[PDB]
Amino acid sequence: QLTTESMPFNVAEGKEVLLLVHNLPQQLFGYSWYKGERVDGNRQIVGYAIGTQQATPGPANSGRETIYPNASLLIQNVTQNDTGFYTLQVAKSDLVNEEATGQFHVY
Amino acid sequence: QLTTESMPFNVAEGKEVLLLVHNLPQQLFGYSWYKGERVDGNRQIVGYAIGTQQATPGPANSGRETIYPNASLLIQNVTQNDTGFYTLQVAKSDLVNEEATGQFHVY
Ligand SMILES: CCCCCCCCO[C@@H]1O[C@H](CO)[C@@H](O)[C@H](O)[C@H]1O
Ligand SMILES: CCCCCCCCO[C@@H]1O[C@H](CO)[C@@H](O)[C@H](O)[C@H]1O
Repeated sequence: QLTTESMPFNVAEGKEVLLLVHNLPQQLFGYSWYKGERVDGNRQIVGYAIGTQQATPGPANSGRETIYPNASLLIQNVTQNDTGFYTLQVAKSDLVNEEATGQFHVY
Repeated sequence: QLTTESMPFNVAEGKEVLLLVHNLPQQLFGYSWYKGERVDGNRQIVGYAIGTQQATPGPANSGRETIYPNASLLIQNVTQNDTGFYTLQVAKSDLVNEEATGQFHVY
């Protein structure tokens, strides 16, 4: 149900990409974005909490990402390193969290 | 820092095992326990809120689990399908969460 997609799906090097997000839940505490295919705090880019509206970088944060209040993740001056899979956990207050994976390709 | 450890490490099928949890961070708002090596809501056993004490069964819930305020998980009438790996996510209120993976062996 929860999905993410990249606009565009194919991204020239050095140009922008937007990771969009769809079918969020009714009710969420916040979002966590991760590089690659699985939830892992060693590959966390950012945590975001809606109520205070508070982003915090994790270790995988490059400095070129911007998370928006609807979960969307912008990346500018994208690099070969950015290419491929991203992963998004929606955190809920009842601890039953939802997760999604998407990607884009760099050329 | 956050760790988990099985007691006992080897469990006779039909007996009990207790998953001890050490070094909870400060400023957390709940727990998730997942079956396996990875955080993944498809194999979740429970999400638990520490303020309200509500434990919510996930897909991987058997009925034999009991979860404590300090995050420890007891499992009773241990089957063979309970063997191996369990993974813990501590939900932090900055969403810069933490994870831990321990195991046990049935016989
Ligand atoms: C280039 C950066 C501009 C701002 C990025 C935020 C774009 C908004 O984001 C989009 O909004 C739509 C309606 O709210 C939703 O349907 C999409 O799923 C969502 O990701
Ligand atoms: C059947 C008994 C179940 C009661 C809950 C288990 C007791 C809580 O576990 C306690 O916390 C940590 C590991 O869990 C350690 O720091 C402590 O030694 C341990 O007593």
